[PDB]
Amino acid sequence: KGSVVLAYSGGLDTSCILVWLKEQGYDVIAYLANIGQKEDFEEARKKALKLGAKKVFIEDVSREFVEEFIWPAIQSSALYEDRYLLGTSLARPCIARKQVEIAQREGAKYVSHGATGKGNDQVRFELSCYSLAPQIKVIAPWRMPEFYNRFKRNDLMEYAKQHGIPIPVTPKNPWSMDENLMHISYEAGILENPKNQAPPGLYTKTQDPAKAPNTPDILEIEFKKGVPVKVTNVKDGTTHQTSLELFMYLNEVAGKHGVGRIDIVENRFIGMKSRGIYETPAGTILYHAHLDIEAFTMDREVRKIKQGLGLKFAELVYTGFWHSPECEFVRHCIAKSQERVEGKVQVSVLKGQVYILGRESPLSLYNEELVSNVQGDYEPTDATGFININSLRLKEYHRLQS
Amino acid sequence: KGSVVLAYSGGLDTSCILVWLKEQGYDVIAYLANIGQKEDFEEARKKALKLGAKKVFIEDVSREFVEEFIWPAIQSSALYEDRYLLGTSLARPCIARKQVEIAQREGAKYVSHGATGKGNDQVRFELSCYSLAPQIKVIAPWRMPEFYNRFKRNDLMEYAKQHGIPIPVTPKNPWSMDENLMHISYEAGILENPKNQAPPGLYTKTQDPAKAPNTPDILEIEFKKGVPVKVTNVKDGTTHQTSLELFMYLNEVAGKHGVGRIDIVENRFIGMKSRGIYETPAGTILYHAHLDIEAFTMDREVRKIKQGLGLKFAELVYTGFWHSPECEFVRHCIAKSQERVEGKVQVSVLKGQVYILGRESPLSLYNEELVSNVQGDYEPTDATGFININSLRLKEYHRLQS
Amino acid sequence: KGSVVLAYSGGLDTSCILVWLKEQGYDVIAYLANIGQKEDFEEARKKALKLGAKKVFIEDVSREFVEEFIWPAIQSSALYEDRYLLGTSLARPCIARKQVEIAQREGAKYVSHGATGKGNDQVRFELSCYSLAPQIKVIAPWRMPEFYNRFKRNDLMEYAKQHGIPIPVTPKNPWSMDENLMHISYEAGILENPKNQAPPGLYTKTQDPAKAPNTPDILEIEFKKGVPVKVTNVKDGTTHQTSLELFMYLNEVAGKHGVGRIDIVENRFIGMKSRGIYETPAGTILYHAHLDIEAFTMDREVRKIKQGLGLKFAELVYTGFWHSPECEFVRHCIAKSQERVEGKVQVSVLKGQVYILGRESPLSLYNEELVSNVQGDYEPTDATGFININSLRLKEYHRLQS
Amino acid sequence: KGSVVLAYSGGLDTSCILVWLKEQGYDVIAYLANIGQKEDFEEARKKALKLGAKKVFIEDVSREFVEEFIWPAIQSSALYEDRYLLGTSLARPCIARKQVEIAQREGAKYVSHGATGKGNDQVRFELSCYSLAPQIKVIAPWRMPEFYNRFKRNDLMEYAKQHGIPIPVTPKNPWSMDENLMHISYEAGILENPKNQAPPGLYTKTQDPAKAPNTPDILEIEFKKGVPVKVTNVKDGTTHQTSLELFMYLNEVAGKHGVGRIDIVENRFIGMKSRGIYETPAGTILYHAHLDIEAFTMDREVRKIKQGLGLKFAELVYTGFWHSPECEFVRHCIAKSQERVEGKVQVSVLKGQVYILGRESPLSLYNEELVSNVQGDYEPTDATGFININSLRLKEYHRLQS
Ligand SMILES: NC(=O)NCCC[C@H](N)C(=O)O
Ligand SMILES: NC(=O)NCCC[C@H](N)C(=O)O
Ligand SMILES: NC(=O)NCCC[C@H](N)C(=O)O
Ligand SMILES: NC(=O)NCCC[C@H](N)C(=O)O
Ligand SMILES: N[C@@H](CC(=O)O)C(=O)O
Ligand SMILES: N[C@@H](CC(=O)O)C(=O)O
Ligand SMILES: N[C@@H](CC(=O)O)C(=O)O
Ligand SMILES: N[C@@H](CC(=O)O)C(=O)O
Ligand code: NA
Ligand code: NA
Ligand code: NA
Ligand code: NA
Repeated sequence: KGSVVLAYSGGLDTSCILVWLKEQGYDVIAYLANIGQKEDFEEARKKALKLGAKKVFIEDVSREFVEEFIWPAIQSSALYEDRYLLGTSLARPCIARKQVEIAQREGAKYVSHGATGKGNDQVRFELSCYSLAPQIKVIAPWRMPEFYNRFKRNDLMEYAKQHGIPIPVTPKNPWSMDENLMHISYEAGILENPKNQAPPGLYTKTQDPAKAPNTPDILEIEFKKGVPVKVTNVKDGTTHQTSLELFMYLNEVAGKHGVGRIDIVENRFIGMKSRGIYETPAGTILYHAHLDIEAFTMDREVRKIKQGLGLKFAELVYTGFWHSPECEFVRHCIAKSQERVEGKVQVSVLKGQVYILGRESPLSLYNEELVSNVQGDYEPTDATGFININSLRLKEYHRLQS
Repeated sequence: KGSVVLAYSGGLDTSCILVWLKEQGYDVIAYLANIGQKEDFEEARKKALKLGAKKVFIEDVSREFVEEFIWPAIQSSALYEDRYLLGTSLARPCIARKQVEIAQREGAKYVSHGATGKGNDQVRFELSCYSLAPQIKVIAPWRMPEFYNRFKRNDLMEYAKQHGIPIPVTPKNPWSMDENLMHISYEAGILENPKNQAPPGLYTKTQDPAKAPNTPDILEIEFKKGVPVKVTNVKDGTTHQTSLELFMYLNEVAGKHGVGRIDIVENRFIGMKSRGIYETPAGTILYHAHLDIEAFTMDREVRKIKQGLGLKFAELVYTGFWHSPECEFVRHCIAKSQERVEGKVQVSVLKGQVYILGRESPLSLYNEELVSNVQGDYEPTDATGFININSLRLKEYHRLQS
Repeated sequence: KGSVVLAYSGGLDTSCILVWLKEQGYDVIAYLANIGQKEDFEEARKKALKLGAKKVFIEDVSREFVEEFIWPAIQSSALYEDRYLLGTSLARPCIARKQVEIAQREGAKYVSHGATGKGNDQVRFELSCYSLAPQIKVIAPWRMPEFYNRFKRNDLMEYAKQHGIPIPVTPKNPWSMDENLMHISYEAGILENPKNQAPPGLYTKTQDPAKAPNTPDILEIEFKKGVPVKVTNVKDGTTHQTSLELFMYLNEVAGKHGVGRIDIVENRFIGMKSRGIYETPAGTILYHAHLDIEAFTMDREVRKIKQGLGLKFAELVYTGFWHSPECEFVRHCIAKSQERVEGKVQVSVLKGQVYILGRESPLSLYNEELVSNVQGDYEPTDATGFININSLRLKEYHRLQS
Repeated sequence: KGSVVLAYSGGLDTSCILVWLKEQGYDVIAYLANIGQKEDFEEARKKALKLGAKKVFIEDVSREFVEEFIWPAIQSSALYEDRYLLGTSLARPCIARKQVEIAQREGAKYVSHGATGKGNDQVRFELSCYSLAPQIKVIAPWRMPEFYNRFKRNDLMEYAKQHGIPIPVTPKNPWSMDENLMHISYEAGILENPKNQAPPGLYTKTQDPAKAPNTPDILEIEFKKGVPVKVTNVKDGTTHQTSLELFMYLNEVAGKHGVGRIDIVENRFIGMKSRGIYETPAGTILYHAHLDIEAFTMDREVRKIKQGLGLKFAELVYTGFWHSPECEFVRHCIAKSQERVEGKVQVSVLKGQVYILGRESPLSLYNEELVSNVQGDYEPTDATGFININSLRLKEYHRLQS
């Protein structure tokens, strides 16, 4: 009994959980985070009311998702375990934070979610909830015996049918999906056998690289403070100079050319290896563009220190520690390194690949004249000394193990 | 005076240097490292004799280049500054080591090279020479005033003409190339303006992704101890189970599909930023395949420690410290992590991109049953404790800065 | 019901737990790890039998504790959070491993321990048990509601009195102690207020530095492969050339001079900060001696890579991950670095401090002649080049943010 | 010819260099950095004028040395190679910066110093000079053939005698000293044999721990933002609440009790190992006090990230890169971590050792109640889940290499 804010999506799990928490005594507040997925939110709201929700909040959270979450992730220049661009992992603290906000506003003692007992997301939601509101209580049905021993997915379907929970007819895929503005992830079902290949009908956000356009899209991406501020199509003249709008245009450009597809096995914070395929179109373009622009504008030695911090950032976000003193310090250090990260990157998007074509920047650390056929401000005799003393170690070390 | 072993390639710089060291008193031993480039070595030998070389050594160094250099680089899973696969950087210690070997055999007091005063390669050659033979002497003409002030590239052409040094007619490109078995690099001339895009005729080793085959090549790559031992084409049945032969077939497959192209600005050991484009076809396939197979067969926590070592490996190789106690220790630690890195990766090569399709391994750390819709060996109640104590910090830290 | 191997010490907690597990249905095997503490093990055995133990194992585990645990810890050159020498943290995997060994021999389905619910040791025992024997079951009464809600320390005393559990008369100190061969730790009770100073009667293993001898003890410590193999007193001639015997002599020497005292606040694996004072006499001498000898015999760059691994080692041991693939890999890498770590360190032990006096080694990387008033094998002109190119960055970076 | 600012100390080397640069055509500006050493600066000024200096600048640089250099070094909590507190290494950028400032004011084209060709200090002076003023020119006589081949220390003495350069009568020690406010270092001569022990008359700044007071000094040190702001003697009531004054009082307290003595072999930026003994009295107290106060007030995970940065700081300072973008970024990150580092540490100074006695802070992350015999805000059942899922890896990893 009391009021619970449930992170609700409209699917079987969270439809059932709504009804279940209601059967258990709770007044349920259905909370629909609109984060760039393809939902008919109004109908999901109607469905939630029919199901017995006391209240429905649809929060459009896309712009702040781009600007407060995706932007620092690009600044980081880092990939979880050298492959994962963190699409879902970034979204959870964005979702959880608004959920806590709705709960404290409503005077609700409990929050709730439909994440499974073997996942990362359970951790991410709940670490942010406790971090931001130490006194909130969580109900995670998939970790409740009374719940998880009863619905041992076809047991859940039956539960739906018995309580008149509607099942869309659209029909089910033998995997689960997570979709937001940044990516789409597909993970259970048939994909659990890491020997088995994605069927072609799996890929919903990117074109098949064999069907993709024959002409590339050539874009110019402008950065300031490590994040994109402008996208212009060099050919057709299209321009976007606001965050969400440029990001979606990059999704639409990259998806059109089949860009952003990975197939990976990853290691889950609880310690299970999991097999996932991902579609991160815009994220893939920006990952590469940003690397090129920070490398052009950053000191060599700042960069290696900064990249260690990013690596740390990637692991903290993946495991669910966005709202922590350590990720806050790390985000601050990463932000600081990006002060001069600005300029323009020319890129080409074609057949499932992004290509860097050129770059320029008024804050460039590049010196065309110095690296030159012409001399210039350099003494070749210096280098001789530099080599010769770097070798002293090296010649010691040989003579003395000889 | 005395005998000098010159790392000779047959191009303008090292043709001129041969003649110059000869004019200076030295007996010149011309040393042609055959490392998978496209030279007519026999003619380069003839050219070296005509030029006044006392002696010519052509060393076919390809197999040991793959097995002793490229193999540990793949084990490392690392990229210099997140982009560079180290093609040229790996080759130098292979070349320098054989040069020192030829010099000590011949009783030659000096070795020599045609690397410029602003490069990485000068460092790599000479650090390995001193490391392996502390008493050898180096002649690096590009760092000698008597030499570099006189040939302030058209001054070098004149020198050639005046000493009857032949100039191929093939004509010059407004950039310099470095080619070996692993890659091709292009760097000076027009490419020095990082705003300027590679002209299409630049790309000699990879197909244009717009001209590349419409059907992919699907390959199965087998690893053992972190390095490829087998490549089989799933369609046409082609099989290679020896190191050099599988590597070249992967070059030929990846080059055919336009795979392995980068355009980057990098930071040079002497501290100048430089602009380079690279073609690393096989290297690009193996980079991705190996990542997938180590991730499937490696403990999560071994992996992050191991990846720090790889990062260290990448920097040590780039800067020229292959032959050092620190790179030796690092290579040893990296090798040790790879003991269980084995299995089979299914990959697709199409339109300038490599795709992972699936993987399997008898040393897999994957548990299909555990990660599953079915229960299994897991207690969902555990995770609740795991979350709740990970939050204790986190809730402390909020209350106490409140 | 069934048989349980209880890590038993003879104190109130584990005396009560013995009786409690017996009341609960279990046959209790009392397991006394002799690890260099000051117990009357035979009487603790008698006490355990009187209490209803089916069986008593006293295992003298000291020599293997020194040689398999303390030795790799010294090789590591690392301190948990720059202060803690890990005395108790090292002991647990030594104790747990023998416990699992006794349990599997006996055909016992369960193991048990008296560690509290807020500690590190619960984690260390149980992570090693599961790691070494995935199928064993743990009973940790302090985490059982039926147990911990009933004995909310005076409730435990009453339980003792009501079951005729003997209480020594020796009387209690308002803190808890953990003692082994390596150290003694004191932690709860009055010490929980980190503002409060240790009372003088707290310190049982080290002399008060104000009462300590006026003449120092000067010792020569010999290392091989990073671990001490010989201790000789320079004055009185005492010599120990076996592991356990030299270690105890160093405890006895350091304790005599008041060496090895710390007072720290540390952060506990579950995330609570805790206040602890420690006495690690021999450990403190060896920490300093070994640092001096590895620094004399190790390459500069091997050292920083190695020290990162040690840091990792310290955290893995503190948190309870000795028996893990990551600590195993790290111990292996650390061992490998120590191959040349050998020689002789002259040290002085006086008034709560250790002093390094000198050192020597046939595997020294020191060059007296080179570092010299005399020239020698060096070119001062080299250094000029080395400085000048290290500055190129540095001068770039100024001009280009000017 | 032209004007040169020489970092002058008044000793044989820099007295001779003054006269030599004058003989070579230059107008010499003698620059005496007063950095807390024991010079009679007025007489050194008189000596410099007699010697032919056009000008003499005595700069009292002590307060800014403490506040801008030593303070960030304490914030760092780090030791070069786990032993060296960086006394001399910190001073050089302080000295070099004022030298560049004097040179640019005077319109002097050149700066100069008497550091040897095999040292660290040559690097530190000159990297800061170039970093701060890319166009200045350096004269480093010890790297000039015309100079260093002529004064092959008794050749320098003769040079003095022949030019009427006064030699103090005080007589020479068979080692060189470097002294400032932070420490004293002794290094060449007899100490070059790392087997040889410091003679007792070597130690000028610290009492012999055998002669040191029988009663300790108990001090309370207050920190704010990671740096000491107050020192009060608990017994005698002495109080210092300004930076330089508290630092000197801590030198005077620690020196009185024999605190701050080390004997080490270190590895020099050019790659030679060197043997040095150091006396860092106040630095030693503050190193330990600050560690205790940051550990009490810092998040566990902020701390390990922060300590990596400090480690980086220590190496950047030792090698001479204070004035670099990477040390600037690192100092900024380190400063940021210290925002909450504040409170009071009770310490005891006795017989060559410092002891932590207690600590307190209004920004404490310590929770007496939580870590407690009393329950409190904790669920012991949580920890069971935390252990059990930390073991899942661990049990996997065993079954799958079984
Ligand atoms: N389909 C999903 O449920 N995706 C969520 C998990 C995706 C990815 N493994 C992650 O942990 O962020
Ligand atoms: N074209 C070339 O001369 N390539 C050699 C340099 C390539 C790359 N920047 C490297 O340093 O390894
Ligand atoms: N007195 C004790 O119970 N000592 C055990 C804990 C000591 C130290 N904090 C550790 O965790 O290893
Ligand atoms: N006596 C000295 O000349 N000391 C300066 C060097 C001390 C120490 N090895 C350092 O490099 O900072
Ligand atoms: N969202 C999925 C996967 C994950 O959380 O990592 C789950 O709840 O199981
Ligand atoms: N090989 C080229 C580039 C390099 O060495 O990095 C040179 O000698 O300048
Ligand atoms: N041994 C003590 C302290 C610790 O484990 O860290 C306990 O059980 O609580
Ligand atoms: N100051 C001494 C030592 C050093 O610089 O490290 C020298 O000039 O040689
Ligand atoms: Na709340
Ligand atoms: Na030789
Ligand atoms: Na078992
Ligand atoms: Na200037």
